[PDB]
Amino acid sequence: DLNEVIRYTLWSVFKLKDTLPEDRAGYADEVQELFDQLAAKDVTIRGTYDLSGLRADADLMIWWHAETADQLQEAYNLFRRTKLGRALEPVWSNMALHRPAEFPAFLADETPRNYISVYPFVRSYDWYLLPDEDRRRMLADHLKMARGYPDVRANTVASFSLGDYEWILAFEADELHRIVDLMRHLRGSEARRHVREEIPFYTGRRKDIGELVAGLA
Amino acid sequence: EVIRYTLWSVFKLKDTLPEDRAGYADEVQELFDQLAAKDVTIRGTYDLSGLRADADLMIWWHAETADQLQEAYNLFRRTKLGRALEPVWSNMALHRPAEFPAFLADETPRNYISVYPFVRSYDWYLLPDEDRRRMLADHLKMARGYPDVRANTVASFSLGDYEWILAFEADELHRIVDLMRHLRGSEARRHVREEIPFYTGRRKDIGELVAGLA
Amino acid sequence: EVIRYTLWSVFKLKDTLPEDRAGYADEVQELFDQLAAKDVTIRGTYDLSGLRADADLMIWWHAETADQLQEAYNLFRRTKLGRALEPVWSNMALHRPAEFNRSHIPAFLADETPRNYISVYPFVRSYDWYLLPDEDRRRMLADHLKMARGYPDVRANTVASFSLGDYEWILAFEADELHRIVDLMRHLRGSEARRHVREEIPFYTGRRKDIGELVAGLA
Amino acid sequence: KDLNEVIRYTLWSVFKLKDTLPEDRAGYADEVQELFDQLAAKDVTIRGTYDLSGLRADADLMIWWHAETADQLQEAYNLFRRTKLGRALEPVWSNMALHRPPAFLADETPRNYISVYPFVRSYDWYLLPDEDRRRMLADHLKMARGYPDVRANTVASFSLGDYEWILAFEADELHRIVDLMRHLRGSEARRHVREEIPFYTGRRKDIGELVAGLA
Amino acid sequence: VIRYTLWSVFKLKDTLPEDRAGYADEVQELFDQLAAKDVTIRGTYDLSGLRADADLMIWWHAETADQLQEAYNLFRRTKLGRALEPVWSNMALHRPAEFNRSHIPAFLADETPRNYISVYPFVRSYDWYLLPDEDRRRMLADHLKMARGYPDVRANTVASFSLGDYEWILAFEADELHRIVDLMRHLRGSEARRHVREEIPFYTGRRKDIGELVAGLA
Repeated sequence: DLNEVIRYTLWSVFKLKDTLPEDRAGYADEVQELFDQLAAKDVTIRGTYDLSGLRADADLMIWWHAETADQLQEAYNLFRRTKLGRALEPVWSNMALHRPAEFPAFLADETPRNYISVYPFVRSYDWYLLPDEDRRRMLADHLKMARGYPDVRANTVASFSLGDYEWILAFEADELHRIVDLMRHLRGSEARRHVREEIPFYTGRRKDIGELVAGLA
Repeated sequence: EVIRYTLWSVFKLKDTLPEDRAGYADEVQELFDQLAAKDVTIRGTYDLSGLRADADLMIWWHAETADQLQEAYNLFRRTKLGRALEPVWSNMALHRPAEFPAFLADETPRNYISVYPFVRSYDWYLLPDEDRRRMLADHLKMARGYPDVRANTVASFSLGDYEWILAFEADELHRIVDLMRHLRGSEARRHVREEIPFYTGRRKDIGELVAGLA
Repeated sequence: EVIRYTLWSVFKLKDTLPEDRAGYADEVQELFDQLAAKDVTIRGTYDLSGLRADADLMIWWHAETADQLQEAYNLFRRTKLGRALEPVWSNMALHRPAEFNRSHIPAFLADETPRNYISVYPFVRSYDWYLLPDEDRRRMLADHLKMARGYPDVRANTVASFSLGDYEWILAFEADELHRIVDLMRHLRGSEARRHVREEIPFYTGRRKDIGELVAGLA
Repeated sequence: KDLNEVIRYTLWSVFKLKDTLPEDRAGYADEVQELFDQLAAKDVTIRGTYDLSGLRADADLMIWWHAETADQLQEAYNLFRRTKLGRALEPVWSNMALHRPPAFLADETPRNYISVYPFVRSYDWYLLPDEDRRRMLADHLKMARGYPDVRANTVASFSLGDYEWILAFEADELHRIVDLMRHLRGSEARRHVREEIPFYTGRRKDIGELVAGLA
Repeated sequence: VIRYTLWSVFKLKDTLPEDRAGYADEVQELFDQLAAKDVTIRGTYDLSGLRADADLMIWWHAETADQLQEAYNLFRRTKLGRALEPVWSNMALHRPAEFNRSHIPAFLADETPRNYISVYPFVRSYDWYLLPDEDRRRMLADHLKMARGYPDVRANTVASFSLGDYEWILAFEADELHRIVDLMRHLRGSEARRHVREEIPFYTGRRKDIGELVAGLA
């Protein structure tokens, strides 16, 4: 059903060039105004996240999605023209596209969650060549191992050929330690034998842009 | 016979372009026009911004000699736009006969591009000829469902850090994604060492491209 | 089962501090005092300089929530000292239940007595480690404890960091004699768990110092 | 046998533009040529200067120089960095090798193009039975015989830097270097390789034309 | 018996002044003041040209890590220090060998000057310290035997576990640079080469007095 709708999704991570000015009046309002105008074009900002402290080279993440990649490219450059954007250096910006699963929470469920963890993913070279039953069993068993974490909202979106990775993953939860515990628990899944890359991790706190701007150095 | 070198040059903004960027695109378009008189072809300029944090612009250009493309590259870096950009990745390749090119036979424009380098496993070129022939033929068979994606694979041994540069051009971006996902099922995936960075973006005329960058 | 987030934040000098650095340390100590009043604990500040070309200072701070540590981090970056520094590596973790013991208090909350030196590094196990039969992992973890019994003067901290950053665990070792940390690490190269390691760098090692003497001694 | 007894250190130094050379760059090339002339009088040979621009984003210029001692090449390197051209450049990669038991001593005839890269063999390569190493180095020689127009240099660099060998290929037709390298992918020695990048490929140019053509 | 040793590598931010009078004198006076406090500067080395991202290395050692940290920061306040960017600085100390009873590191026993140096860090394979003791003893004995043809290359092996990213820092001092090259090539035939994970960066250069070193840098 919702697999026939096309939705590109972009996670854009920035770090402070140094700090924001002591007088940062208008910084958040300008960005909120941009986000409001993007919403008129059905470009959705799902959240802005404070990453500072949890990573030395990242401070802010924007999660935005739209029907086309071009809309998100325009949004990205318009953000970089804001006063806040001009105080930031781009760090990591990766797009993904909802594709039908072989055997999406952000489109079905918009209720806010306090924390997020985002990371890219690359499977082993053998993974897509395995017998269909191997991959089906392993993807099924990781679902069963995740059933104890219904409070963690999981997104896994295809990114082949949009960048350096195969999937981008995003986990949303109201309690940060539940993301930690989920990830630790899934280390016991057999699919862990078929992983090549899963960093960088960008983890932080969802905040409204006003509070986000006020809190950054 | 027909020697053609092909170069993909990727740049990122030093910061942003000035608010008043009048003449930035015109100067570059004038340069591309003069290069055309020298049979240096700009196949396209592409907006990479947003899809990568450390890249904003790609130029795909080709010529009969590498020297012509080096000259073109330096002339571009002297333009106002070139002086607002930092070089990120610039890699040349050369059309060579296949063991067992669409960018020269087909010039019709496509909306989107994906460019990435490629390095095979150490033993790939040592496998029995029939093994390579079989896997290369089977990846052709698997790509049959995507005739709307125009593929180029160009040899780059000794021109840089890689063995091949690949470029995929399509009017619908999701078709490039779907092709790449589908070819993950080819046995040739067992003989791969490197395939990044990926540079994917939207083909734009230089005026619109310059206007849209931060 | 009490949640405590712990953060190690590493910085390097942009250049040097000014010849006149009056009030640099005082401003930071005042911030640390205000944070302590809000139950944000600065366990230590450490001089890393010289032992690493790209690091000079580390702060170990911990609190009930990640958010409190994010606020502390940004407030530190606003100090004069903070504005003279470039962030290098900042990684958070928290104690979670061990697989094979019933301890629920991490060592750093149980023992806060001061130690002269520290070594901090992240850790990532082999892909197969958590897939091994339980008894194998139990045995190898038991053996690394047994091999560490000759080093009771090295205080060890093991805290989970899955999904908070690029790693699985953050480890910290606190000792009054720096060579005892070296000798411990060398000795544990004989543990079979070494066959199940993927990543364990960067190492940030240095001398615990009061912020006044730390600021005075930096270039 | 006057070949593998004469001592010769060889250095490949790669630079990139900090940004761009000035529009008025008169005297830049002449100052460098004057230095090269003074170095030749001290038996420091500049085998070539090469335009790498465009073929790599982080490289514009390479100098290949060689001398009887490493110290002479260190002096040459620093003197170049004091020229106006040198002060407009940032060092990128500079690696020395030492001729141990090469055509850069037997053949001075210019060639239009160069490809330079470092090399590290598998950990067990030097532990293989001598027959295996003899066979593979011999077969790889056989595979290169169709490319006599490509001049090959392989120079030991153990302990001078991060590598085991530095390789340099010189040819008048750039496509012949490409074709040689592709052909040698069929050599058994390819099973015993750990590292072979960065590649620095470019066009040999006199310093005047090189300086005029850089951004 | 405890002696920490530190190798600190720097690169020029750009160049030194054309008139750099006083640069070397200030550093030499710092070295003299440090020697009065039993902080030894074993050598300063010109790395330039042999590496694009390094120009100067200092080998210094002292009874405590803290003394070397102070020395490092004091050097960074000199005019020369302020013209340099730190690149790589790694500390180590001699610890008892597994299979010999020597307790004095070579660098404390022999300080006669040598023209050239090669310094690099080292990390063994994950299984190396898990091998049967006899296998490790045999391979270490064989690498000593293969080095017997190079008595003119002075070797130091110091432990660096937990002080940085490595297990050992190695230093080789010789009057003829080609002898270091030849030693390393020869030891590629040792069985211990099957048990290596990391051995770069290599910092190789010429020992110089600080005056001539400063004079020769760009």
